[PDB]
Amino acid sequence: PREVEHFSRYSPSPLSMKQLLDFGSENACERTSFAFLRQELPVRLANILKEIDILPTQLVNTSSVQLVKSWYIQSLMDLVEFHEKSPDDQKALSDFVDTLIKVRNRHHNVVPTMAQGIIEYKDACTVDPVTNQNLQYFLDRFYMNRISTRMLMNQHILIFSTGNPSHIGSIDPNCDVVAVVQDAFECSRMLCDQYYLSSPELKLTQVNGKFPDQPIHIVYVPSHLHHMLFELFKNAMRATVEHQENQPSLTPIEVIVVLGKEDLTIKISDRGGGVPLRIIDRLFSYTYSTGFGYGLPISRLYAKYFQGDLNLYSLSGYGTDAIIYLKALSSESIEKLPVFNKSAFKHYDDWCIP
Amino acid sequence: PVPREVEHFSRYSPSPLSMKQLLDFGSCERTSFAFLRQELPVRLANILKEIDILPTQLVNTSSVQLVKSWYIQSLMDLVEFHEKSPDDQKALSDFVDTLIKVRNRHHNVVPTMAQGIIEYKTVDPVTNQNLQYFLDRFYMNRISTRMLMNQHILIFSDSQTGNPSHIGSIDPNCDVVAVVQDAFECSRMLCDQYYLSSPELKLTQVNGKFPDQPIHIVYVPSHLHHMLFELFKNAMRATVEHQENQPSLTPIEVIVVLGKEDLTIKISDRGGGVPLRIIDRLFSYTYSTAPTPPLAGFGYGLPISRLYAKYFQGDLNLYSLSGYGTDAIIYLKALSSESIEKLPVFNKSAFKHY
Ligand SMILES: Nc1ncnc2c1ncn2[C@@H]1O[C@H](COP(=O)(O)OP(=O)(O)O)[C@@H](O)[C@H]1O
Ligand SMILES: Nc1ncnc2c1ncn2[C@@H]1O[C@H](COP(=O)(O)OP(=O)(O)O)[C@@H](O)[C@H]1O
Ligand SMILES: [Mg+2]
Ligand SMILES: [Mg+2]
Repeated sequence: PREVEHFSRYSPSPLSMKQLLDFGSENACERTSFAFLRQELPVRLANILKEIDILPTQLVNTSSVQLVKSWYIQSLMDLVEFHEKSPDDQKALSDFVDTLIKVRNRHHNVVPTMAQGIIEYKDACTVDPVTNQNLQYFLDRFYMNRISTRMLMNQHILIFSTGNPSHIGSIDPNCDVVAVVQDAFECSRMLCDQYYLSSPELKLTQVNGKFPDQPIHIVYVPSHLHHMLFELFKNAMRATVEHQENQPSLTPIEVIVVLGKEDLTIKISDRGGGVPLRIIDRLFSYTYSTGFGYGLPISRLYAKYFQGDLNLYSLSGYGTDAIIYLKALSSESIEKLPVFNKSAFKHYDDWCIP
Repeated sequence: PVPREVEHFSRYSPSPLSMKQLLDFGSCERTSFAFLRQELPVRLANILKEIDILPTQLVNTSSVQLVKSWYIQSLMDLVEFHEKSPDDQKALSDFVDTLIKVRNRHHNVVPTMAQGIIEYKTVDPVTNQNLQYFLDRFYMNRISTRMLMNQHILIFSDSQTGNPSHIGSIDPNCDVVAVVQDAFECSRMLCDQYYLSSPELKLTQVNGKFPDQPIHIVYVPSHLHHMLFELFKNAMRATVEHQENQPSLTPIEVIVVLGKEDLTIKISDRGGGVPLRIIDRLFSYTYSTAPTPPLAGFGYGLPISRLYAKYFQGDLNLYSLSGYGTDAIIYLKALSSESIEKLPVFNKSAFKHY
């Protein structure tokens, strides 16, 4: 409808982790957050809605994609309804919390519903290299967009409706990185043991280049950090178990946590045989697995969402290294947000290739 | 301007050869002659076109104008052979002498081109992304024409037979670990002159392809040596300057792994790492954190080394943990049939790029 095209004319406004903190830690003005989000969420919903229409028709027409599209247009309409209310009407502040909760429940199944559309589409139809590349591009952007809107909405929900008191919404201002590592390792070990009757141990070490004795803390969303580590541990454990199938014991998964001036980096090392350089990129493809191959690409989105990153490099025949990079300063942890614009629409032989 | 024969031969694509094919004509002089007399002018004319569209204040440096002058003469020298019959023995022999002449003429191309970049700096090279793009293609083109000519010279000349165990410059049974130790020795001796000390080598090897067997592939040892040498110089500089407050130096650790498709060499140091932010700057020509002078300063080590790795469909990557150290990693195809030349082509696509 009209509002999809109207609000798609705005570009999304990215926030730093620091802004989110500074706002909601001490002042936490419910009026301001409400005014901000009733504008911002529609803009981000409308932007990704426009981008959906660019997709191949037999993909857009799947009941899956039509579901996502309709939930989004529905959420966008719900929210826009609050532009007529005043920030001072509290039946409005209160209903907005409720509307956000409804919206978060409505999008709960967005990821797998969209994934089903893709799977349906790829199974059924033949896909040019170009189109399969556009799908990757689209999905990184669609899922990033959902990560960002979930982030914003939960901050408002948790702060003004409640969660952990040590945290400001979903943000932990003193995130104990090492402890998130151990916790994510356990979730993985549980599943590994409950499936293979065995699992590698953790060998973790840490270096605080900043204060060489200090425990390692940064501002971060531990939930996001947990998701990345968990997925990387699942992979490293499965690879270790399957590669050492003829073994008495499993080699340890080795992790090092390092804090430098501007980076926090976590390197996870396994001796699970690796994969050939030829295959690496396919790992980060949404439909590549050997339980669905969303681990790597989604984890990489969580890493990138605040200007971090996630890389794999492997020694085929021996093992694999996964590195997570996170920004160390909260001021530089700024959302990486897709905007639908000339440059993006455009995006949808140089050397001799073998 | 541009001579007719350059215009003409640049209309062809170069033809990528594999290491296997290069090996093989060391197993008919006529046929190498028929190939090279055509191919070499094609590769020279292609790159001469790209030089032609270089920044006019670059193209007009005495250095670049001189390299252009050279590439033109070599092309003509070679085109003069187009009339001769491949079974004219005086021709075949004259052709060898010409390749020797041309190789001597091009001996100073690399430093002459770099010098021109120095002079050119009314600009900033590290940031100029067209200059980087051209430099990758220029140097790769040089690597490939030297390789082709040396192969012919070392196999068919009277006077230059190269290493008797090699076929041309190709070692069909390259002892990868022995080249690692040699490269490390060279770096060690340069490091000592700058620091009166240098880290030690700790090497491990895993042959997944042929367990317990020494590791061999078909490869050009001089290229591998160049790559290893440059990476070891960086690891040693980084390690020493970072650990200068400690009673001793942590070793540089190297793992060599032969897999089914890949040979992978990982070189890990504890030299303090670099922020993720400047990683890609590291592969930019002329980028250095050392003052320009030699151990470091010209900033060619990384981009050149990566060129060598990619030339035969390999690759070179750096992953760093800022505040701790860096992993440098080389990938080479383990099969000679998959080791195929990676060559620039000047065409519509390449032109769009500038
Ligand atoms: N550490 C690793 N060692 C070997 N292969 C790995 C590793 N991590 C990931 N992979 C490979 O890349 C693929 C994708 O992982 P992911 O994207 O999480 O999907 P899924 O876990 O469902 O298979 C895996 O199916 C596996 O084959
Ligand atoms: N192993 C390493 N550890 C820390 N920094 C490194 C490492 N390798 C390379 N670098 C950084 O990236 C830069 C580039 O290396 P290179 O391209 O060889 O040029 P140069 O050696 O002339 O400085 C170096 O100047 C250095 O600052
Ligand atoms: Mg997984
Ligand atoms: Mg160097």
